Amino acid sequence: MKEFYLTVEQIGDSIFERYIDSNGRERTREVEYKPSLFAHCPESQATKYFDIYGKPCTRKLFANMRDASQWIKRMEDIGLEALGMDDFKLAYLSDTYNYEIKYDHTKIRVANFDIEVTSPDGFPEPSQAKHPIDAITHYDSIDDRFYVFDLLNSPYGNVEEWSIEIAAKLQEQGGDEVPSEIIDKIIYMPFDNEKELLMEYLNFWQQKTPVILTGWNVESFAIPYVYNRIKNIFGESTAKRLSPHRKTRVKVIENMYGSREIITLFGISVLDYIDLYKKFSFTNQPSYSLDYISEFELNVGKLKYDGPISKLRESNHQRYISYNIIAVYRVLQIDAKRQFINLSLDMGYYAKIQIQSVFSPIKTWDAIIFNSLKEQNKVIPQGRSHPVQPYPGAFVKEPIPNRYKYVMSFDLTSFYPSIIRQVNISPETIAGTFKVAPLHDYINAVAERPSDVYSCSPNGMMYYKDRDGVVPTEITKVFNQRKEHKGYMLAAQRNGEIIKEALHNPNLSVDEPLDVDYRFDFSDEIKEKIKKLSAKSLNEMLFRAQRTEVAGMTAQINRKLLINSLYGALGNVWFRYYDLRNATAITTFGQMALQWIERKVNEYLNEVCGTEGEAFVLYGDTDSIYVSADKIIDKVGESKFRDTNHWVDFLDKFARERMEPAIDRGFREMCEYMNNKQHLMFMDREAIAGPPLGSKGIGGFWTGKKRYALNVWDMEGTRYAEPKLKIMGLETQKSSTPKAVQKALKECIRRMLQEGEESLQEYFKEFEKEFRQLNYISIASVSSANNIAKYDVGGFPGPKCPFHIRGILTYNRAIKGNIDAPQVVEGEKVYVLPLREGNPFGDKCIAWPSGTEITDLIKDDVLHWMDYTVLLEKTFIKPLEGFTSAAKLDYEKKASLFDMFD
DNA sequence: ACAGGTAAGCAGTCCGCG
DNA sequence: GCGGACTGCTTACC
Ligand SMILES: Cc1cn([C@H]2C[C@H](O)[C@@H](COP(=O)(O)OP(=O)(O)OP(=O)(O)O)O2)c(=O)[nH]c1=O
Ligand SMILES: [Ca+2]
Ligand SMILES: [Ca+2]
Ligand SMILES: [Ca+2]
Ligand SMILES: [Ca+2]
Ligand SMILES: [Ca+2]
Ligand SMILES: [Ca+2]
Ligand code: NA
Ligand code: NA
Ligand code: NA
Repeated sequence: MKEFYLTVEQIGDSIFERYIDSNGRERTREVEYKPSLFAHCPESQATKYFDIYGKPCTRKLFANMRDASQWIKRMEDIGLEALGMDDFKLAYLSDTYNYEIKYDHTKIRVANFDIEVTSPDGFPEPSQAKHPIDAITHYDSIDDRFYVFDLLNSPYGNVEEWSIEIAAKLQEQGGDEVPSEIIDKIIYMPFDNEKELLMEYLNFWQQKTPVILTGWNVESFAIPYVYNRIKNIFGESTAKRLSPHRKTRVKVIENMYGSREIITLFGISVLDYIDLYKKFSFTNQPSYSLDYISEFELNVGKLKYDGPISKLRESNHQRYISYNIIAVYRVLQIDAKRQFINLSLDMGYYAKIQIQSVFSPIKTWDAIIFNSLKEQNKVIPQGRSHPVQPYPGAFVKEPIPNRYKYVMSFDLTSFYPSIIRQVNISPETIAGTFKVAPLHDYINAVAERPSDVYSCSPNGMMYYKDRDGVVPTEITKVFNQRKEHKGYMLAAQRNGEIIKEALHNPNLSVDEPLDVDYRFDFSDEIKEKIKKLSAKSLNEMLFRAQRTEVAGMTAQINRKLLINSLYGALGNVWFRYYDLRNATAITTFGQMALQWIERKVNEYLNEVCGTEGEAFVLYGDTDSIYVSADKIIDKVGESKFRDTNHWVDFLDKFARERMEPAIDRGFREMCEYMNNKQHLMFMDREAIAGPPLGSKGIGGFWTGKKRYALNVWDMEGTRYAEPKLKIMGLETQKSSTPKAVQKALKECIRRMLQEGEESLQEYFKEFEKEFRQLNYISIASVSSANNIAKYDVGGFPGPKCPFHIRGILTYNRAIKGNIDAPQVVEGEKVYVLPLREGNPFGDKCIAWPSGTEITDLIKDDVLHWMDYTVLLEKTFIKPLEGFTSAAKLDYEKKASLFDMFD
């Protein structure tokens, strides 16, 4: 097989690499890499190398990387550009691996670990590591085993070995319900003293050193705590054994009081799953505890336990260890579903960067753009500094608040990247400029044609229509990657719906879940089968379908992020190729395109419909349009429509056969107008929304920009079995909204769009009535806690002090002294509840770390002093008053002029 | 340092108000 | 007292 790298580091004049050799084994080598840089030179000295702008350059080879470094400063001290890849690590990879990398993931050692640290004080700061490490569960992907290290003797209590048969038993049987599929994979190792455990762990690590190291929060707690614990005991040179090269870096960020550290283990790629989750999951959770996340992702128990975690070890060491093993498996289960590690490897090896670099799109693209240029024997420009500076983005139509029974939406495929490709925007494809007319003249096709020669943007830029650009080239490649995965995804979604309608005719029997590749649309033979299967087999398929979908989603939504981030990069001063001319060429062309098609779509429906001057496009954002379909339906009337499914099928057909064709002609013209390289402005139907036939449901409404809700029946060709709401911007979608309120608000909306005014009213009267019975946590608000101290002003709120921040301050006063209660971590999120006039806390509200139930010290008090009336008005009614006001309804039946009969 | 702009809602502060 | 203009903060849509 082809050789591929594992980890790479630059240490002095040496580049340490861990790789998998031609045979398939893991090796490690030191290399005094001879790097190269470039200097513009006289054309009289023709050569093989030229920068991206065609100017000739000379290559200088250095005896070692340090000389190449000093040469960069010298050129800087002279005032001349020093071209080429300045991060030698990348150069080394681009050099060592002159080809597309095909890697064997079963060869990459992926380790997952978690540690437990009992602590009487409070959260045991890893900068200190003053408490003993009493448990480590480490899973190795090549061994496929969980290596458990248990400390039986500690100054906080001595316990008996952990029982694997007790652990395996069910909760209901006094066991731990440790997943059966991993019981035979556990390797238990009890230790009599902490030193032996740590020492046995280090040797373990040397034999099976991780290439990729992950876990939940391992970077902020596990890794650091282990480093300083082993360091504060066996000495610092021992602590450095965690690095296959014996070199570590400690980054100190002593945020105000208390000190937090970040340890860098050279020769190792650390992918904290929490960071992988926040970047690739596309979610915004009120809490980020593995417990909360596992629940959200896997829908499993809450790992229940009696006393406080600080005493879990002594009273029930049996469960303590079982819970540590599970937390490790939990992250693994999430990964099998989300597949963020696979994504990371894919990207890392595609770009040829250290794997952990996938957290940085700028470095990811610099590597890509760099390699792609090295091929053509070109020299990348030197990174220059630029001052931060604002620039226009997308256009967003101001919508008319109101309801909208029938609405049809259209969007553009990979907009900004497409625009980049169509216009050929790239650092070296610039041709010049042109006197620009007001953007609205291009929108209205009044302005003279920009260029007859070049590709243009309404922002004034011109690019070559012939020559191709690195940016358009490399971005298109990942776009195709994005396209393949979205196809697999929508297919799996289309299958999920086929199974759902099936779960209506579950022909009783004991059957087998079919053998199918859910990425492809179900064949006719299978569709014919399913219909007979039962809930047993059917449901297993639905689960497998949805797992396949999520998998594709991950792969596609993230290739999207990456390409969209290349556009972003262009507007960020640290990007080697930063340039507001292109960034703006992009966004400006974007604004034109949307408003251009807005005009078209309007002209086309004021004609082949009738009424002229009417505005069909009611809303729009960046690259989308929501076309009111009322008239399209009126044209034919409800008559011919047998059922809901009919007009929906009618609209689909109309959008695909009529709408789009016109729209395609609309952008084909705009393309000529700008004389762009290649037409790539593809706008397809998105949603088909309306209320179920003959119902009082308004089926759709808006309150303003970025705040609407539609009753959708088809989304990009997926015809749901049951109508699915599409809500955006409203409180039901915000993580700051109490769980109970989101559920309630969404239901009020469901009723609004689907059933009617009185349906909405009924539910409102009921929710209000039982509201006070809700669970305190389900109705608490959530917010992040930044700059807690800025307004700390002595335990009491300072000027302009934010509400939630005020809540915190009050909390620290109710636990003031009790250094045993949970603290609020700067940056983390917190639950927030209002307090009625007069309370021992003495303030408007109180706030505590999210995902956790406030400690028993305060709980029963805040539970009493809670202010449901404020919670109900601020969180539920106010927002609701906004939805119905825009919908032109009332959640509460207003007294009528007829309230004198009854 | 380490993708980007656009934009809504809440809550605090200051000010004009018989 | 108390709405309204403006700002700081948070969070969602593209
Ligand atoms: C979601 C998102 C969009 N955008 C911009 C660039 C997008 O091309 C533009 C339109 O957004 P979207 O419509 O969300 O996405 P898209 O056009 O890139 O892709 P598709 O619809 O095919 O899934 O908004 C960002 O810059 N960053 C983001 O994170
Ligand atoms: Ca833990
Ligand atoms: Ca869109
Ligand atoms: Ca789009
Ligand atoms: Ca054209
Ligand atoms: Ca189309
Ligand atoms: Ca689409
Ligand atoms: Na159970
Ligand atoms: Na059936
Ligand atoms: Na007309």
